[PDB]
Amino acid sequence: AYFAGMRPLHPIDFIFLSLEKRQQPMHVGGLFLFQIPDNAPDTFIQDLVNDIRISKSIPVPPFNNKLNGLFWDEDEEFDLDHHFRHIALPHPGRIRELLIYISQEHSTLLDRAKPLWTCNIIEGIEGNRFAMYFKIHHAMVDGVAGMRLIEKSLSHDVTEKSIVPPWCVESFQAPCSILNQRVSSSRRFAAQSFDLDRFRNIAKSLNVTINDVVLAVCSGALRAYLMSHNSLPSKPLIAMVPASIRNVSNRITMILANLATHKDDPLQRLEIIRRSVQNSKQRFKRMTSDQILNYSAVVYGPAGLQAFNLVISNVPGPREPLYWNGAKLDALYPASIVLDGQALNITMTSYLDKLEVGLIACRNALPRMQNLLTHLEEEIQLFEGVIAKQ
Amino acid sequence: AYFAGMRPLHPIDFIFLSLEKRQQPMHVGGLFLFQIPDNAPDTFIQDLVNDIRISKSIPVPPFNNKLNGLFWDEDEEFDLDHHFRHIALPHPGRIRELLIYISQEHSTLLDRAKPLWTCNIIEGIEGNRFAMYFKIHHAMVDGVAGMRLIEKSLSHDVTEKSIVPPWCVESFQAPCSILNQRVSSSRRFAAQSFDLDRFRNIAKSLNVTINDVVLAVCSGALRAYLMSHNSLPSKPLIAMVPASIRNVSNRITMILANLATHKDDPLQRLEIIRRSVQNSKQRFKRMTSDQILNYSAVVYGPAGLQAFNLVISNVPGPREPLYWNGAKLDALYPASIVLDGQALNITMTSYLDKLEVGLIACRNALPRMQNLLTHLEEEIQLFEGVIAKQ
Ligand SMILES: CCCCCCCCCCCCCC(=O)O
Ligand SMILES: CCCCCCCCCCCCCC(=O)O
Repeated sequence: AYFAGMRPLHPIDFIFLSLEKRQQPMHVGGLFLFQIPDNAPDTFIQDLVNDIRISKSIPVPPFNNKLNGLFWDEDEEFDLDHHFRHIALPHPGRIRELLIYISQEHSTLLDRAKPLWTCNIIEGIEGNRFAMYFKIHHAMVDGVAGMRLIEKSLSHDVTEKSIVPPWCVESFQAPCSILNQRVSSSRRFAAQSFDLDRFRNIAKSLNVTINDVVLAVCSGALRAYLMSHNSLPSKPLIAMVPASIRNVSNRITMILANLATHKDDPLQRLEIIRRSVQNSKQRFKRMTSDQILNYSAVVYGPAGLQAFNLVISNVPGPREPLYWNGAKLDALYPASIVLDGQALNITMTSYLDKLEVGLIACRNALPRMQNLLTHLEEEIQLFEGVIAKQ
Repeated sequence: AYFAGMRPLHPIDFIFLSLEKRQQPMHVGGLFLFQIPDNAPDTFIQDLVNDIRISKSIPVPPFNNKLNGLFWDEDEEFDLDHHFRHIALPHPGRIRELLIYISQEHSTLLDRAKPLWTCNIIEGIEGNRFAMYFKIHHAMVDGVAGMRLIEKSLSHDVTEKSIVPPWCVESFQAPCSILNQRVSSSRRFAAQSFDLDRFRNIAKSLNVTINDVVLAVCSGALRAYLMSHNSLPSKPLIAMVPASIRNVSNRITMILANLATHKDDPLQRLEIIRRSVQNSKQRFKRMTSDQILNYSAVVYGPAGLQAFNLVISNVPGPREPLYWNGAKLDALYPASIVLDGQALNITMTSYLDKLEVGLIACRNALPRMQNLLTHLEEEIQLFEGVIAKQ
């Protein structure tokens, strides 16, 4: 064995630790929005956190794993107050201020002396909700593995009562642009839910896929945002994009595609994007460790002359609702990684027939990045408008 | 493909690049001693180097490979005077001063902007010899892969004349000790050839393996050296050692073993070592990439509470002589890697029924480390003495 019980790091794990620097933390995160149960006492949160604070249960893997050289070792002294925070948003708890708080928290490095995760419970969200923000290093999980952890730790049964804390359960065509700039550590997170049936209706009317429509909505929104800052490149943006929107224990194949942001017509943009996705020869399967390794090298350590301007990621979420001690998971937003030369990341999760959009950027490279949420909505409306006339 | 022709780094490659720091370069080296041909003109070296300087031939892989992000790319502009040096040792060219020169050269980092190798030709060595010192990053080759490059680039035929430069051809039981100390970048290299038949005769007389005898010779020598500096630990040194001395395209399995340096009798030391090598349960095969990966993690990124005090490596060399433009390869010495917590490395190569010993150390952790060559000889003589009486 290896030091009696330890496990060597996987090469994938080691990539994300070696590439982490002050200016580019290599953790991912999930913003969970929970609806307080209809029949819950006013002390529902206080009691849930109190059960956590007094619990004698020990974290189960991977939450009890910590680094020891090039090996995963077991944490023998769980330090709750290192990993856990319970705070409240001041009245009236608007989503604006929640996202400010998450932007700040997503900026800070994880301490490598302890298991590489933290958990925030934020009470007082408008609309009778509370939030959990779970930060976890990419050396431990990517989005798909994170989703499996979510499904193991939460319940599909609204009646089941939680008895332990969640962590104890069971070739270079891309132009220069302001997106491609050295980054700071300070982040801006902008998140919003969209009804997936709007994209489904557009796809059916124009005889394309939902993935085609989503990518065209992103393209038009990026074109509008860049134009508003007089920063639209002459050549179109190139992006690493999914081949599909949902694809069986599977990570979706990723494709190098032309986003056609230099065209001024939405149908023209959609047409170029659809063809590019269909016909691109730079296709990166993510079914085997080696395939995932090679994809990770392309994306996080690309060779240079750049190859692409941004990554648009898709992390499938569950189709059936989840619950925490009876509280319904109302929304789930992904927060991914920015790094030098990639100051904007777009990641999306499908959950309950919603498209959960998580935008993460370097605060100083992309000012007012949150405007992209408005540009996205306006682009959906544009496609809906042209179909309404047709 | 990956950027049209490039190749992703192997995880093994990436370990040796990521762990390199100022104080611990991660290159290996070979010191080649050549005998000038009996019928050679006095301008043999001048002409060989001149043929190199004027050659229009291009390096072949791996010598034309260079880093580009997390990928191997092709070097499109070979810069001879970056990679190549021709110097002379001042008269009378003793081996003492050759090893001083190699100690200094083995201390310096390789520039990552170019292919990760350099070649030194040193003329004027005593005894009608010249030396080649070839430095190459472990991200490109380990010892066994290096030996295969040597056999491809040199000739087995004394009559064959070279027409191109060589690069164009075709659980924690180990005590604290001064060996286990943070290191500087400055190196001391101490190299010497021993007749392998002396170890063979000892092995036959005492009914043990040659590997058993070599390890016992190392143990007694290390005990004497440490005692001479009042630095012999009370507990025995633990070492990562080979299971055999020659083992088919194979890397020898490595074993965690008790060197028994706390015993004062050579036969006692030999007995403990032989049993430990036979019975140790920490055995690390190196037949597959995964196995080599895991071995590399143990050795170069060990977990801590250390596990071992040093590594004694064996790199098999050819059994038949090699030649360069008629000049016989008379001797071949390996120079390996020291790092934080491992200030001494012992590596050995079998060539022409000789045991070629290459000792490499942090200059400042182990003063007068070259005395170990004397202690090694004295230990062989000790075993020969006890057999002569028996
Ligand atoms: C119960 C603990 C679950 C932890 C889930 C953390 C969030 C999942 C990652 C979302 C972003 C992934 C980005 C990506 O890999 O493309
Ligand atoms: C023709 C170029 C050949 C380059 C050979 C360089 C020397 C081989 C490495 C010797 C030390 C190896 C240490 C080890 O891996 O255990």
